[PDB]
Amino acid sequence: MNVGEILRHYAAGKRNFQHINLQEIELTNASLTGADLSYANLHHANLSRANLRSADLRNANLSHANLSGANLEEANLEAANLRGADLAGANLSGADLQEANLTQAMLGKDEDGVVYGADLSDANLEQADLAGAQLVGAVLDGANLHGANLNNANLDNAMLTRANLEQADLSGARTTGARLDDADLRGATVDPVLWRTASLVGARVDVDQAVAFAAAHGLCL
Amino acid sequence: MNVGEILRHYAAGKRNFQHINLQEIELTNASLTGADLSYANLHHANLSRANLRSADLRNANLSHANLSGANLEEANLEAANLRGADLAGANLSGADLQEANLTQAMLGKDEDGVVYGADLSDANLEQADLAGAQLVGAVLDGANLHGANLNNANLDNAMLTRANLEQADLSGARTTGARLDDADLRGATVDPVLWRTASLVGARVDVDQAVAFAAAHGLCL
Repeated sequence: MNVGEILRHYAAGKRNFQHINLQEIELTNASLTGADLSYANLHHANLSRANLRSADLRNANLSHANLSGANLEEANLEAANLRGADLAGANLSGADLQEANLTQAMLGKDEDGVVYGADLSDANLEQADLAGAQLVGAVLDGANLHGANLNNANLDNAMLTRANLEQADLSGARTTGARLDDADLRGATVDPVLWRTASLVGARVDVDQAVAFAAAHGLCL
Repeated sequence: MNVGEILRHYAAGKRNFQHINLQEIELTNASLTGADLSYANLHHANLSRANLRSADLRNANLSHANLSGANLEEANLEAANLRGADLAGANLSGADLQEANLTQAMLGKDEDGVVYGADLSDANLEQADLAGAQLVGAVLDGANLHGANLNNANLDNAMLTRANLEQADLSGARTTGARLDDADLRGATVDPVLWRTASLVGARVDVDQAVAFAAAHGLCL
């Protein structure tokens, strides 16, 4: 569908656009709140600064899409393909992102020196795949990351306060300056470096993990 | 016995003086190496800078004695009464001090600002009573403190590297700047502050203790 047709359809009050193929489209600053776009094809699309509050995008293809500064509050993105997408500074507060594919995604940019961290406060990321994602300065306060895959992700200066990290895999993840106060870490897989880098006041941990903390500050068993 | 008699007896080669009453005597800079003084009464005596290398003083009464800078290398002081004795700067390297009473003793003075720490390297202090002793800047590298009582003792800036502290009671002990690298702490009773003050590289610890270390750096279980 082209831009003229779909703006007419939205303006007329139509909201069900599920499975629609919209690959490579240019829609900077567009506003399409409450839209049903489940299973839609949006590969390599430009959606910089768009307002998509309360959209349904479950299982949608968003690979290498530009979403810099976009609004997605309380959106359904369960199992959505976001591999390599540029989400620097975007607002995803309270969104459902369980099982979502976020491998290599840009969720916190420091490219020019300055931090453009994405907002993920209170988001559902149960079992989400974030392997290799860049989250420099991102804010994830209170998010549910039960079982999430964070292999080799960049979490430098990221805020994870009060976040549920139970069973999350952080092997190889960069955590220099990460802020994990009150986070639930029970059962998460981590490197010892984490214990020496992250702020961990109130962090809820396993016994295994507390011993690794001790060992990371030089204690020998 | 008076000073003239006993210097004559030592000079003639006599060495067995066990149980002798020598209370309040003035013997500064005296040299009486290899002497048998087991069970002797030496309450409130002045022995500043004396050489007593390899003496047997088991069970001797040395309460409030001045022993500042004295030499006691490889001496037997098992169960000796040293309550309130002034041992600032003394050399007790390799001495047997098991079961000894060291309550309130001065083993490291900072009275005028400057540290006069006593030397206890490789000493046997199994089950010794050190409650309330002042050990500012003392050096106890490799000492055996299995089961020693250290209640409310001052260990500020003291070196306890590679020391055996198994089953020692450190409740209330001041440990600011203490150096415990490689020390065997398994089974010792400690306050959480210790974990935030002492240097603990290689320190051998219980699981209980490693969790207290974690908890002392703010982790919540």
